[PDB]
Amino acid sequence: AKLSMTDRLTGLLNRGTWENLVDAEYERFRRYGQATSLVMFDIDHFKPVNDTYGHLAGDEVIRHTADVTRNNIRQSDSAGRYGGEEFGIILPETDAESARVICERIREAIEKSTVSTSAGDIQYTVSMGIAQLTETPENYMQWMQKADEALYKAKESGRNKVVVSL
Ligand SMILES: Nc1nc2c(ncn2[C@@H]2O[C@@H]3COP(=O)(O)O[C@H]4[C@@H](O)[C@H](n5cnc6c(=O)[nH]c(N)nc65)O[C@@H]4COP(=O)(O)O[C@H]3[C@H]2O)c(=O)[nH]1
Ligand SMILES: Nc1nc2c(ncn2[C@@H]2O[C@@H]3COP(=O)(O)O[C@H]4[C@@H](O)[C@H](n5cnc6c(=O)[nH]c(N)nc65)O[C@@H]4COP(=O)(O)O[C@H]3[C@H]2O)c(=O)[nH]1
Repeated sequence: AKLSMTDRLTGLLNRGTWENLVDAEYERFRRYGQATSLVMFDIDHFKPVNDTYGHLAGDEVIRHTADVTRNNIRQSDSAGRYGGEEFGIILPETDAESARVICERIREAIEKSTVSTSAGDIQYTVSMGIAQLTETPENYMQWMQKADEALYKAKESGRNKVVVSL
């Protein structure tokens, strides 16, 4: 019964469990210094999508996003549903430049997608933020903060894009 750890709608890890994994990777880094990156991404114009096509359509968009993610990342990477339309991925042994590759592959897969819903045929995009862990963040939440900041820049910078935290 691994139901305590997963999000019902997407099947991905839930926020609580995913964060525990982020914290575990953070401490592993503090000890060993391996390249490791974090991704935080959101579905673009979600509210508008939800308002326009209905919440059921929105759920399908969320489920498809999770499916694209699940089928596009390594079993050693860890994806989680952080919030309503927000997702996160832990990418161990992966530096910033390498993270951009998997992120772009996901971005493109989503961009080329068509969510066949009962309300209509939808096309959407995602904004993504990447933050490779450095010695600066003093706890895992400050690491998450850097990725979230990169995500905001991606959204404000045009959306349907990947931004790496500098
Ligand atoms: N373009 C690209 N896509 C990536 C990359 N890493 C992961 N993916 C995608 O995400 C899935 C990851 O599978 P996995 O759990 O690592 O499990 C993988 C993997 O562990 C193993 N495998 C396949 N090719 C390689 C490889 O070139 N090197 C290693 N070490 N293992 C491989 O077999 C499974 C095959 O999975 P897939 O059907 O290919 O499905 C793959 C793959 O299409 C990547 O570096 N580049
Ligand atoms: N954590 C994580 N990192 C990722 C992922 N996708 C890409 N990267 C990083 O970014 C580089 C992407 O290389 P690529 O152009 O996809 O070119 C890749 C890829 O196309 C192929 N390859 C490796 N593994 C797989 C695989 O599992 N499935 C498939 N289909 N191809 C693979 O060989 C090349 C191996 O590249 P790398 O030396 O591993 O270096 C990789 C990898 O370390 C991912 O899903 N998760």
